[PDB]
Amino acid sequence: MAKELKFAEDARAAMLRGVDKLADTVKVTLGPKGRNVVLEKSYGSPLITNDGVTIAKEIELEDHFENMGAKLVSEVASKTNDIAGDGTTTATVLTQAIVREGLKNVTAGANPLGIRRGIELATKAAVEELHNISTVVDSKEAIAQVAAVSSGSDKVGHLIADAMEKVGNDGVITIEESKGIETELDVVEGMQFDRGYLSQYMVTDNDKMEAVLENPYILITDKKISNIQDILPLLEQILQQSRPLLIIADDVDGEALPTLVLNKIRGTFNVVAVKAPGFGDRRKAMLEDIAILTGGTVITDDLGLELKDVTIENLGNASKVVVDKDNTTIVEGSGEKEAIEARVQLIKNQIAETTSDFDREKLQERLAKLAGGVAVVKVGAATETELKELKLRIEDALNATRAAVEEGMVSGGGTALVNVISKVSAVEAEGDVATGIKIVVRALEEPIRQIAENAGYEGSVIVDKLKNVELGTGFNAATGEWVNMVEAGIVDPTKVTRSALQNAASVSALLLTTEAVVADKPEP
Amino acid sequence: MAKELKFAEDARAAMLRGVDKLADTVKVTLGPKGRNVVLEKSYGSPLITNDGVTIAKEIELEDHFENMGAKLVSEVASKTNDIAGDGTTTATVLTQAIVREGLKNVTAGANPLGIRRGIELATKAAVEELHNISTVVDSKEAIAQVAAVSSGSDKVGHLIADAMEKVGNDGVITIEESKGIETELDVVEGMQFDRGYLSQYMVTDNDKMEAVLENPYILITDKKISNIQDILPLLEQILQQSRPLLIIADDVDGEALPTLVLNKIRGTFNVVAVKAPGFGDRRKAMLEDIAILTGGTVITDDLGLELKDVTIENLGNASKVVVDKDNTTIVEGSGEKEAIEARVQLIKNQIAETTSDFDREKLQERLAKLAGGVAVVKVGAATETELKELKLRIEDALNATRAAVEEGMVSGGGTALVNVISKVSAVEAEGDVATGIKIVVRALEEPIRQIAENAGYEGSVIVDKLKNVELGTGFNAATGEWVNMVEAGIVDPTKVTRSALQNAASVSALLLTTEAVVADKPEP
Amino acid sequence: MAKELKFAEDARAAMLRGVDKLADTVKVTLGPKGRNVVLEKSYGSPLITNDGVTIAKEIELEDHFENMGAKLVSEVASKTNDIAGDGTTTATVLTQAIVREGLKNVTAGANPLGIRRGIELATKAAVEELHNISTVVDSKEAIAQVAAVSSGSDKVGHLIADAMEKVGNDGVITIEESKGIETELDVVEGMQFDRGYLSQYMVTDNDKMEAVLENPYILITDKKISNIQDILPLLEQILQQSRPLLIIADDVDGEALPTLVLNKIRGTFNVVAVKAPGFGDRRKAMLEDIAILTGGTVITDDLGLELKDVTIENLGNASKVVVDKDNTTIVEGSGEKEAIEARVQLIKNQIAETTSDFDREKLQERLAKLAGGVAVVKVGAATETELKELKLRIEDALNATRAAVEEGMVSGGGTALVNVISKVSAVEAEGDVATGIKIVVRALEEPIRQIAENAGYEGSVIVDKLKNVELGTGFNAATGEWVNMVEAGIVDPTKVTRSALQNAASVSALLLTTEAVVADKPEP
Repeated sequence: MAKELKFAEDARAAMLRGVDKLADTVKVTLGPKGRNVVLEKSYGSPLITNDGVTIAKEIELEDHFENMGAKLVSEVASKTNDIAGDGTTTATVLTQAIVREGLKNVTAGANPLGIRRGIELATKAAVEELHNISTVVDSKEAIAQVAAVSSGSDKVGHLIADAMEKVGNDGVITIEESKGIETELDVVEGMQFDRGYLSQYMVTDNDKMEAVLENPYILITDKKISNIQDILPLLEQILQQSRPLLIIADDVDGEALPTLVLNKIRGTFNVVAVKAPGFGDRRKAMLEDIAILTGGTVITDDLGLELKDVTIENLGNASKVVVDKDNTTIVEGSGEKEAIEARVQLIKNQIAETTSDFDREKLQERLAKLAGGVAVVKVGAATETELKELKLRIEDALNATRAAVEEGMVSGGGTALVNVISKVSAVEAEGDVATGIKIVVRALEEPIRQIAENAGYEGSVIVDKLKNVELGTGFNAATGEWVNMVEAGIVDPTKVTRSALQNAASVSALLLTTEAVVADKPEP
Repeated sequence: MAKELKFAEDARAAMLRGVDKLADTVKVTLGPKGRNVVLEKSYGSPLITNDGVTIAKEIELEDHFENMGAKLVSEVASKTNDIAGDGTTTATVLTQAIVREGLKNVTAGANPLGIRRGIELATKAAVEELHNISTVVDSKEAIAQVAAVSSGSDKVGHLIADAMEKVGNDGVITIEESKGIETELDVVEGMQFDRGYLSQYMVTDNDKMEAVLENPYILITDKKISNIQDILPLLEQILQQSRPLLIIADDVDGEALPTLVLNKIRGTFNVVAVKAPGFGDRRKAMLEDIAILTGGTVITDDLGLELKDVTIENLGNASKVVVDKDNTTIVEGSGEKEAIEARVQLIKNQIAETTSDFDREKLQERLAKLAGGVAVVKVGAATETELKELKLRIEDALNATRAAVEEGMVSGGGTALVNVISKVSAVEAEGDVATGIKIVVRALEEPIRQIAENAGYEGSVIVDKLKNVELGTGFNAATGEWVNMVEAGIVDPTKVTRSALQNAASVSALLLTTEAVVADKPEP
Repeated sequence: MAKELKFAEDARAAMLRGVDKLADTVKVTLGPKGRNVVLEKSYGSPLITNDGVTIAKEIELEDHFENMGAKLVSEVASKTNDIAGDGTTTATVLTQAIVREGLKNVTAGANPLGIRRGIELATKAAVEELHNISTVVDSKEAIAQVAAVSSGSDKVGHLIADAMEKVGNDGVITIEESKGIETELDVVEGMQFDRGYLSQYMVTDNDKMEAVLENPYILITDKKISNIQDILPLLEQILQQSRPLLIIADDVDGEALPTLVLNKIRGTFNVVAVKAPGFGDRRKAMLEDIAILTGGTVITDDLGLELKDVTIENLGNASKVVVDKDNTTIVEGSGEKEAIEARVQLIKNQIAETTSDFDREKLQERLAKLAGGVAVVKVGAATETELKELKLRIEDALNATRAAVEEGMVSGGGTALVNVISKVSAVEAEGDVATGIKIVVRALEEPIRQIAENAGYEGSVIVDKLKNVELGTGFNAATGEWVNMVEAGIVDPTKVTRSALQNAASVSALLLTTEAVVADKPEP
């Protein structure tokens, strides 16, 4: 339908207007003293919240160009919302500030390519500085503290610590609801691999996006399943058993996939199909590993097994299977422990025998996945509301604990961002590159200033005083007192801040170079 | 519907307005330092890109006459985007410049026929000059180097070189996805002929427009298939076998073609029908060759074989068949090697015996097609994303390698266009012919000037300096330094530039002679 | 008050619109077959005429910029209407054509300075060619014929021939109304010098703009008259005599000039004051000559004569004095013939004695002015209407006769303009210079084409046929037959055509270079 193509600064003007609307909607919730925002709902009472990501999701502007800007910034915040729950907001604020000042500078000349180069250089220097100054979190006690201190009550700290030690740093940790009143930690034989669901229609938990199967049947095969006829007898058998089915194949497509999607939507079959991890000869390796762990059999042409000949016996079994968008987790496989041990010993022998560091690394990955097991956290509480609250509290606590483990810990409340201003200013450049460096230097103060303003304190005073105080001491927005953030517990993960900064810088660079916007003309 | 008959200059004014809108949308992406353009999408996040052809495709204007201009220029770029990926943009810029200046000259007299004649003469002289100055690319090392450029990592250069040597200049080279991690080159018995699919509904790969069949059955016949009843038993047999079917006939039309199209759309049959290459007694020659290569049998009235009597045995077989819009490629035919060798020897004897250079050429074409085989590139990589990226990188690398092989290699960045200005100015003409010559001379500077402006440098300064530097040295837009483009690798294939220039000149000549525009009146 | 500054082409658009309006109003009267235009008058019946200069004078446009164009072209025609009565129209037509085509060319580039250079070169070449081809009119019989042709009655030819044979080509010829019925030619002692009236308020003949005095008193002095008190006794004496007074002084200014102007307006004094011809010691030379011719005395400080001491006796006397805007003519001075002869002999001796060619030339001018006398044409007729018609007929006849005498005679009806097209096209130029040459070549056909169109004949056919006929044969618009214009009497003065062409070219060059127009904003 007819476009409304537009060039020069007016397109950028509308871009900026949309971004400003979204930023003014979101940023007021930033910081511990964030103010509340009210969202309209089609049915029921309206929701009042200060959660940034939800508000950003709910925004949709009538103006097509402003809607374009809102969608852009929302998709930017999406790339960071995964870790923690605050990195989806600072990115928006930084993006708004950078875009505004860059547009103003470009209006007066200032070749945009130089601005983009300067922004990238400043961002790289800032990332390097952030990785430089950081409280490395690797001690068990420090990890337990960090887990508990953020939101993890107190017991969650020790629980996460013990599970993290037992399964390792990359070990799989799962959270479950215990029927009792006590939360317990269990380590069992399990399998998690980077293969998400083939479609969102078979998602069991819409809120968590994850597909949850309890005591499901597991189909293990290296063949490609494009025909639903190849599995109809097994489908009928499983329907007779009325149990969930997990499908692990090379690829499920064609007519079989829509048929299974329709059956799942209608509730006829609780079936989930995912792609087989690995490729080539490697794929059969952990296919056999999964077969051993679950007690099932890999359906491959090498063994002379056909899809139509698959019975219930050949199917793998497990207590629980969790499938997210990108990974599939298996809990308590029904395979024999001795067979799993033999497979582990075989992989260890291969590792001791292999000479290729790549092949050794892959075999080590398989060995760690097989032997590390899965940590199971059976959360127990007196009431279902208590159980749900504890589950939610444990989830983000675990996420933040992992984020701290990989990268580290730095000063919270945006103090780290100001702490790296000097290094960025130390970067040498000329012309538009220097202009972009100054742009980033000015914009880096936005989070702390905005937090101070939200608490009623003058932002400029806070910024100036922070620039002249000792490193490690910032501004406590909750109390208005200058204390040690590390001692006061106002700490944020390094990964969150660096990811937000990288995303904001990249997207601002992309937007500043925009010259023509093609949009759909509103229908009269 | 109602028409909006409009004549004289205002019709050309609207023509120019539409062309100017499209050119202003497209040209900002020209050059290595091109700026990004944002396109709206009905669903999902808006797409940001600097790819010219996609942006040109997405443009649609509400004004009917401006829509005429946009569609015209888009169809112009259509003839050029096939080779490489940049010739779809320079043509638009040149067309815009020529149209604008020609309209301005025509407004003040300047009989348009003289302008068209002058434009054609200047374009012919420029094409001759471009064919004059060029780095001929025929050495194996040079071909491997050129292939190693583009993106073509480093291994693609050697792989393309070896396949090209093995199959020859016109030999068929195919790209496949190896299940392993390594990319391998294979030469097999194959068949490609200039016969595309009969309809786009049976296209398996919409993105590549190509029809892909894996281990398909091949129907070989010289008869015309207008009735679906003639093939129903064979269709049922193939449906029982659940394999793809390839149909090679004189013509498939009538009721059989829509029936097959509907079956393919519904997924009932993975059938593809194409016309038989060759005509008269010649057609049966490559028909028998295809039957020998695939192991099938030609269904012809000479042999007493009827369409309803065709069985699975008489059908040709191959590992893979690729059908594009204009050509059909067969990979790994199942026919006996000895029979193919006997056919090759027979064709060689015919060549040594034939006295007609036309018949000898046709027999030589058959012999080379049969004996050269098909180069198969089985691309292997660790990840599917890596495999897809490598496949895409190899595709355009092969296309550019062939384009350089046929024509040659010249300076990139539009330097070659300026390098031929002197020869065009040397063309002698008078009156409107000379006016058109000056028009083309002025317009030829548009690509380099636009590229310089996109990088922030003054276009006029760059043009003037380039006109006075030694041949072979141009302007590096990436760095702003005057270096040797051949040494610096800023090189563009001769075919791309000459095709863009020819298309732009022809279409501008057609447009400048327009006097009346008939367009549908918008419905109130 | 407020301006309405406007730049670029729109100012030139307004200028072109105004010029086009004026040209469309004027050019319709061009040619012998010209049509009649009707003008409005405040009182009485509206006047219908085909006289170009009157119509151009009456034009006044409400739009300010179009008014500027009309005033410009009118001031151009002003410089040309002085000679003959047709050169005030061809200039306008040529100006319109040149301006239109030049504006159209400039709109599409074509640096205006090159256009102006080309126009000037073409005009210079055309003027040279016109001076090349011409029928030189110097024979007495040819002069008499040229006087006879046009209107010239028949006797006026012989009368003018005898007159300018007696007084010379540059001799002063005067026209008077004889009380009898016969027109008579008389040669008397007179004096004409290039000194017009100091103000238009003392003009006696408004229609002829000339100041006419019958038997006036002549004041001859070299002093400057700024005080009216210096001449009050003489003014009273002349008022007692009730005769006109002529004042010849170095300069009359201050309070005396407005006082004399007021007296003349009120009719109290029929006084005219003009500046003294000559400068330095030279001025007193013709001052003494005038005193001798008129019988008066020069009032100078050398002779000890004061302005207040001037009496009636010291004043010069003549039968008639005619004062135009630029020259003052004295008829039948009352000075002694013997004294004039002695002065003439003295000047002849000085000429024979002087060695400076400049001084000899000045003395020769004085001698010719003193000795050649003044030709007096006493026109007689039966009725006053006949006398006035004959006077008017003799006036323009004499003017055209002089114009032919100085320059020559060429083909009329615009034929001469086309006859020089080949030479103009032969001028070598490049770029915008050549473009301006083509502009002038195209525009030179406008007069003949317009004349043909006014008579109903197709202009293009006439132009094409005229370009291919022998020189000296043109198109007779009156009859539509191709005859010899010289034989048919369709002849125009060379001076008229060349002056019109020069004025049109100069003004077109000035207008084409216009870039900003400052005009008075209309009052709301």
